[PDB]
Amino acid sequence: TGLLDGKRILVSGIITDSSIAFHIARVAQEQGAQLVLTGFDRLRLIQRITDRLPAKAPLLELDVQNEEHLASLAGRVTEAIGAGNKLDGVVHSIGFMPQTGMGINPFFDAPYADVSKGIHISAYSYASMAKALLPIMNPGGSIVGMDFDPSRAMPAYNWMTVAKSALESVNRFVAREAGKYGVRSNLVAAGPIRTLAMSAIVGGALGEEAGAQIQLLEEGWDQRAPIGWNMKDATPVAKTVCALLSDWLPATTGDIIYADGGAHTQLL
Amino acid sequence: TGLLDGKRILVSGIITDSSIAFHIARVAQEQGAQLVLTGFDRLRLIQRITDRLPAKAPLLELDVQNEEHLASLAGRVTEAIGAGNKLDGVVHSIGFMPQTGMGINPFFDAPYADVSKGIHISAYSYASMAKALLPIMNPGGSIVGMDFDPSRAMPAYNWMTVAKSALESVNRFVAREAGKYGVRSNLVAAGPIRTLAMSAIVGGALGEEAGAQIQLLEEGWDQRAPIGWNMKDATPVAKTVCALLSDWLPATTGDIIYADGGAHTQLL
Amino acid sequence: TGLLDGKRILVSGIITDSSIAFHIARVAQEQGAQLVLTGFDRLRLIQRITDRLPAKAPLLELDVQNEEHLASLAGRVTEAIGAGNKLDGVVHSIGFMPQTGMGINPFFDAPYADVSKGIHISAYSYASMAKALLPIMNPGGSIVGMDFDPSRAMPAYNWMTVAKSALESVNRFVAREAGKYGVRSNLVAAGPIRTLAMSAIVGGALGEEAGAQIQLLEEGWDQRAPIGWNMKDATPVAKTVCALLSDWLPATTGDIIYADGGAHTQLL
Amino acid sequence: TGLLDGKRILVSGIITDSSIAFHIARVAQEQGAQLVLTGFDRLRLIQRITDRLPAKAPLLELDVQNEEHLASLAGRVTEAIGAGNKLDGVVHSIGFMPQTGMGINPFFDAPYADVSKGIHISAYSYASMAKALLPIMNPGGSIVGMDFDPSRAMPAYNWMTVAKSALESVNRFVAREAGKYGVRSNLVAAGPIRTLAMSAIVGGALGEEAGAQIQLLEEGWDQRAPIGWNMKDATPVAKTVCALLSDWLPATTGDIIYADGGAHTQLL
Ligand SMILES: NC(=O)c1ccc[n+]([C@@H]2O[C@H](COP(=O)([O-])OP(=O)(O)OC[C@H]3O[C@@H](n4cnc5c(N)ncnc54)[C@H](O)[C@@H]3O)[C@@H](O)[C@H]2O)c1
Ligand SMILES: NC(=O)c1ccc[n+]([C@@H]2O[C@H](COP(=O)([O-])OP(=O)(O)OC[C@H]3O[C@@H](n4cnc5c(N)ncnc54)[C@H](O)[C@@H]3O)[C@@H](O)[C@H]2O)c1
Ligand SMILES: NC(=O)c1ccc[n+]([C@@H]2O[C@H](COP(=O)([O-])OP(=O)(O)OC[C@H]3O[C@@H](n4cnc5c(N)ncnc54)[C@H](O)[C@@H]3O)[C@@H](O)[C@H]2O)c1
Ligand SMILES: NC(=O)c1ccc[n+]([C@@H]2O[C@H](COP(=O)([O-])OP(=O)(O)OC[C@H]3O[C@@H](n4cnc5c(N)ncnc54)[C@H](O)[C@@H]3O)[C@@H](O)[C@H]2O)c1
Ligand SMILES: N#Cc1ccccc1Oc1ccc(Cn2cc(C3CC3)nn2)cc1O
Ligand SMILES: N#Cc1ccccc1Oc1ccc(Cn2cc(C3CC3)nn2)cc1O
Ligand SMILES: N#Cc1ccccc1Oc1ccc(Cn2cc(C3CC3)nn2)cc1O
Ligand SMILES: N#Cc1ccccc1Oc1ccc(Cn2cc(C3CC3)nn2)cc1O
Repeated sequence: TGLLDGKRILVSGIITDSSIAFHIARVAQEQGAQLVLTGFDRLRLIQRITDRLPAKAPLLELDVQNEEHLASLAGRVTEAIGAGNKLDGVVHSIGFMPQTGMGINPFFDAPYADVSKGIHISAYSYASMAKALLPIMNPGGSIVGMDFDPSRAMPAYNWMTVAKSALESVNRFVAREAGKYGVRSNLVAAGPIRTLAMSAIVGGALGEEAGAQIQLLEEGWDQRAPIGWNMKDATPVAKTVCALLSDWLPATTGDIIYADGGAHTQLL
Repeated sequence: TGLLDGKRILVSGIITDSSIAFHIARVAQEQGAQLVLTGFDRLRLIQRITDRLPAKAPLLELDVQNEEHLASLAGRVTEAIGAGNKLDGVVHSIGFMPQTGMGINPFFDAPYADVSKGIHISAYSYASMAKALLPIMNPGGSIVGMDFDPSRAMPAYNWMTVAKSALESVNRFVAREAGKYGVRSNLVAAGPIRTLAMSAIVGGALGEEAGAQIQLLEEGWDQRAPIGWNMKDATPVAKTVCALLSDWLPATTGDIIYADGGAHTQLL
Repeated sequence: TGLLDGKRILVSGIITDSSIAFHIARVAQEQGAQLVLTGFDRLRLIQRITDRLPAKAPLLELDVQNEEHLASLAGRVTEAIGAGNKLDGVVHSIGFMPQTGMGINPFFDAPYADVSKGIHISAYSYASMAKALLPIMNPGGSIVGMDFDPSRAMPAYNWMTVAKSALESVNRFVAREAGKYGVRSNLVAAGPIRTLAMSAIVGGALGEEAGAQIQLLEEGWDQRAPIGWNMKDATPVAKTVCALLSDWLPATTGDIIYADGGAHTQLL
Repeated sequence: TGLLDGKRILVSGIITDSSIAFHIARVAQEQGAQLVLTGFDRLRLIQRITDRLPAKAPLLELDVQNEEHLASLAGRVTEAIGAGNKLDGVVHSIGFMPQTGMGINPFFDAPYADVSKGIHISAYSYASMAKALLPIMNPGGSIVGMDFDPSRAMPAYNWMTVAKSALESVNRFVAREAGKYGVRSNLVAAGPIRTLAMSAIVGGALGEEAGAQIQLLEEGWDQRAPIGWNMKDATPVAKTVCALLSDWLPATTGDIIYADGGAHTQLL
C-alpha cells in the first residue's frame, strides 16, 4: 500500500511546519516509512513541530559544523532504530548563508569567512552526512538533498547560488562513494516554497530593489511553468523526494530531478 | 497497493519481449494499470507477444506516419476503454532510422529523404501522438517518451542522435500544450538495453570499426555508472517510466529523467 | 594587420543589408579576407546588395535543397578562386520554416511536410554544405553556422526551435568529419537581430498574443544581458563569427559560442 | 597588426615556464599588449621566469588570501602603469587545493579547513580580484579566468572539481558586476596541460590506482577531441584567452569558452 512501506529514513532540516523537510517527513510517514529526525540548535522548538507529524519519531541533535556530532551520529541513529537495523534513506534538507552573502548586500562585499560558513553548511555537509551515514545504510538505499537551480545567475541569491553550484558537484562525488554501498545520491531542484529560510533572504527588511527583483523572480515561476507553480504548497516537492527515496527510480544517481513545474525548461 | 492503481494508460512500441515498451507494459499491469496497446505493421506478431503480459489488453494498429490512423486513434481508444472514460497516461516508445542514417554508413552519405523519415517517426510523432491523445486525457495525466542522451556526439548513432536532439526540443513544446490539459510530458533517457532496435544499429553485419566502437561505448556505461548498468535488464528503465506515469513526480514536466545508472554524470 | 588576412571564405545567406551574413561578409573583408558569396532564389536582388560590400566578390547560386547545385558547388567555387587554391572558411547563415511551423499557428497544426522542409534547410544543409566543401578546405580551416539557443522552449519559435536543436546535434557530427581535414565546425548562438527572417516570424500580420509574447521575449534580452543587447546592430555577432574563422580559437570545435550579451547566463 | 595592440593587461598565475599564465603572457606581448604581472610567494623565482618573456613587465606580489595585498593592489597597479591609465584586461590563472582534497586521498577524508582553503584560492579570489580591479578598468575591458570542465565527476580531481563548479557560478555573478563598468567576465575551460599544478595532483608519488585513472582520463582527451589535443602545448589555450581579451568576442559574458579540442562535445 505505502510507497516507502517498511523503509527507515533519516530526515534532517525541520525547523517549522512550512519546512520543506516537514512536508517530506509527513509524506514519508503517510507512505509507511519509519523516521529518524535531525534538528539543529532549537531542539525543544523542533520537537513541538515534530510532535504534529502523523506518527512519532525520535529526534536527534545535528549541527553539521560540529565534528563530534558527526562522529557520534551513526551510533546515535543505530541506538534509535535498533542494533542490526539500517537506514534505507537519508534526506539532507539543510542550508545557511550569512546575511552578507545574499539579499541587498553587494556580492563583492561578502567576507570569505561568511561565504565559507555558508558553503560548509549548504554543500560540504552533504558529503559529511553521507560519510557518517553510508556505513549504516542498506543496499538499494537513497540519499537525497535539496537544490535550487544555480545554472544561471540571478538577483539576490548571490553566494547561496555559488553554494548550490558546489552542492551539485559534491552530489556527483557522493554518488561515486555511495555506489560502493548499492546506494543512490540525488538532488531535488525545487521551485520557490514559502519557508523560513525564504523569509530570511532579504533579511525581510523592506522596500529595497532586491525585494522587488525577488518578487519578480518568484512570479516568473508560475508563468513559465507549463503546469503552474504554487509557492504555498510544498507537497509536490515532498512527493518528488519520496519518489527518489522509493524503489521506482532505481537507475538514477549523481543526478538532479526538477520539481519546479517545468519552469527551468522554458525561457518564457 | 498498486502505483498505477486505477489508471488507464496507452503503451506504444511493443515489437518483441525484449522491447522497452513490453517491460513498461508489464510493470504497469503489475502496479494495477489498465492498458491499451499500440503496434505497428506486424500485428499478429505483436499480439502473440502481447498475449504473454500478466493481463489482457486491447491492441490497436498505429503507424505514426499514417494520417488516417492518427485521426481515428482517439475514437478507437475511446471505443476500447468505454465512452465517458479517459486516458491517464501515454507512452511513446517508438523510433526508426533507415540504415543509411546509422552504423557503418558515413554520416554525410545519408540522403535527406531517409533522415526525414527517421525524424518523422522518432521525433515528430511525439507531437502527433500528443495531439491525437490530449483530448482524451484526464487532468493529472502523464505522457512519457524514450530518449537516448544526444548532448554529445558519438560513433554510429549518427542521424538518430540528431532525431533525439529534435525529440528533446519537441518534448519541451509538447509540455506547453499538455499543460493546458493538466497533463505532464517527459522523456526517460535510458542507458543501452538489448532490444531489436539495438541489433539493427550496425545492420548487425560484421567485423567493422563501427561495431567495435559500439561495443566500447556500451561497455563504458557500466564502468562510468556509480551503481552499475545491466544492458540485459530493462526493468529499471520500466520502473522509471512508471514513476513518471504515477502521481509521485507531480511537478516535473518538459523534462528528461536519466535511467542510465548515473553514467551521464561521470566523465570517467 | 587584418584578422583574416589572406584567408579565403565562403559566406552564404545574404538576402538584404540587415542579413547577419551581410555583416559577417563586411567585417571579414575589413579584416582582409577574400570572399565567395552564395545566394538563394533572388540573385539579381542579392547582387545589388552584395555590390555595397567594401570589396567585390563572386556570387554563386545555392539552394541547399537542390542536389545538382550541391554537387557542382565545390567545382564552381574552385573556378571562382583559382585551380590550386582552397577555402579556409565556410559560413552557413541560412534558415527557413514554413509559416505553419512558427508564429501564431498552433504547434500541433504544423504538417510534417512543412516541418521537414524547415529542418532540411535549417539543419541538414549544415552537413550537406560541409560535405560539399570539406574537400576544398585547407587544414586549419573553420566552418561556422548560426544558432538561436533552443535549450528551452519559448513562444512562437515553435518548430524552428526544433530545427535549431537538430542543427546543434548536426554540428557535433560535422565536427567529427571536419577533424579529419584539420578543420573546426562551430555555431554562434546570437541574440535577436532585426533581419528579414525575424520580420517573417509572425508573418508580421498584427495584434495577436504571439506578437506581444515575441516583443516581451526580445526585450528580456537587453535586460538579462550584463553588457546589454542591441537588436539593431549585428556587428558584435559578425565579429564573433570572424573570431571563429580566425586562428585565435584554434582548440574549439563541435561547439557553440554565445553572442547574446551574456543573456543565456542569467535567469533574471 | 597586434590583436591586443595598445591594451594593458594584468596576468596572474606565472610560476614556471610551463604555466598556462606564462604562455598567455607570451602570446599577449607578441600581439602588442602591455603587461603587469602578479606572482605569489616565490617572487625572485617568478621574476627569473618572467625575465624570459619577449618584453619586460612589472611584477607585483599577490597572495589572494592576503587582504592587505588585495586592498593595495589597484593602487600598486596604477603606480606601475601611470596615473590616468587603466587596465583593459585581467587574467586570473590561479588555483590551489591541499593534498587531502585531491589525488589518492579519499573524497570523504578531506577536512573542511582544507576544502575551504582551496575554494578561497580557486573560486572566491575570482570575485575578490574583480572587486579590486574593476575600478581601474576601462569600458570594453575583459576579465578571464581558467576552468577545467566540472559538469561531471571524475577520478582524482575530487574537491578541485567542487571548486571549479563554484568558480563557474562565481564568474556568472562577476559578470553582473562587471557589466556596470562595460567589462566582460569569462572562463576558458582548457584541456589538460602539463604544468606544475598538474604534477601535484597525485602528489606525484607513485603506482597508485588514482595515477592510472588520471593517465586514462588524460589520454581520453586526444581520442575524443575531433581535432586532437596536445597536452604538451599550452599555445592553443593561450590564444583562446587572448581571443577573449580582444575586441572580437564583444557580446560574450558570464560564459565559458572550451579550449579542449572539442573533447567535451563528444561522448566517445
Ligand atoms: N524554500 C525554497 O524555495 C527552496 C527551494 C529550493 C531549495 N531549497 C533548499 O531546501 C532546503 C531546506 O530549506 P527550507 O526552504 O525548507 O527552509 P528552512 O529554514 O525550513 O530549513 C533550513 C534548515 O536548515 C537547518 N540548518 C541550518 N544550519 C544548520 C546546521 N548547521 N546544521 C543543521 N541544520 C542546519 C535549519 O535548522 C533548518 O531546519 C535547503 O537546502 C534550501 O536551500 C529551498
Ligand atoms: N534499447 C536501448 O538501448 C534504448 C535506449 C534509449 C532509448 N531507446 C528508445 O526506446 C524506444 C524503444 O526502442 P527499443 O529499444 O525498446 O526497441 P524496439 O525495436 O523494441 O522498439 C521500437 C518500436 O518502434 C516501433 N516503430 C517503428 N516505426 C514505427 C511507426 N511507423 N509507427 C509506430 N511504431 C513504430 C516498432 O514497431 C517497435 O515496436 C525508442 O524511442 C528507442 O530509440 C532505446
Ligand atoms: N536574426 C536573428 O535574431 C537571429 C538570431 C540567431 C540566429 N539566427 C540565424 O541566423 C541565420 C541567418 O538569418 P538572418 O536572421 O540573418 O536572416 P535573413 O532572412 O537575413 O537570412 C536568411 C537567409 O536564408 C536564406 N535561405 C533560405 N532558404 C534557403 C535555401 N533553400 N538555400 C539557401 N539559402 C536559403 C535566405 O536566402 C537568406 O539569405 C539563420 O540560420 C537564422 O536562423 C538569426
Ligand atoms: N594545466 C591544466 O591542465 C589545466 C587545465 C584547465 C585549467 N587549469 C587551471 O589553470 C590555472 C593555472 O594553473 P596551471 O595549470 O597553469 O598551473 P601552475 O602551477 O602553472 O599555476 C598555478 C598558479 O596558482 C598560483 N597560486 C596558488 N595559490 C595562490 C595564491 N594564494 N595567490 C595567488 N596565486 C596563487 C601559483 O603561484 C601558480 O602561479 C588554474 O586555475 C588551473 O586550475 C589547468
Ligand atoms: N535553507 C536554506 C537557505 C539558506 C540560504 C538561502 C536560502 C535558503 O533556502 C532557500 C529558500 C528559497 C529558495 C528559492 N528562492 C530564491 C529566491 C530569490 C532569489 C533569492 N526566491 N526563492 C532557495 C533556497 O536555497
Ligand atoms: N527504436 C528505435 C531505434 C531506431 C533507430 C536507432 C536506434 C533505436 O533504438 C535504440 C537502441 C539502442 C540505443 C542505445 N544505444 C546506442 C548505441 C550505439 C551508439 C550506437 N548503443 N546503444 C538507442 C536507441 O535509440
Ligand atoms: N533564417 C531564418 C529563420 C527562419 C525561420 C525562423 C527564424 C529565422 O531566423 C531567425 C530570426 C530571429 C531569431 C531570433 N528570434 C526569435 C524570436 C521570437 C521567438 C520567435 N525573436 N527573435 C532566430 C532566428 O532563427
Ligand atoms: N592551479 C591549480 C590547480 C590546483 C589544484 C588542482 C589542479 C590545478 O590545476 C589543474 C591542473 C590540471 C588540470 C587538468 N587535469 C585534471 C586531471 C586529472 C583528474 C585529475 N588531469 N588534468 C586541472 C587543473 O585545475
